[PDB]
Amino acid sequence: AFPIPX
Repeated sequence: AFPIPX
């Protein structure tokens, strides 16, 4: 989930 590359 942006800004999380997961």
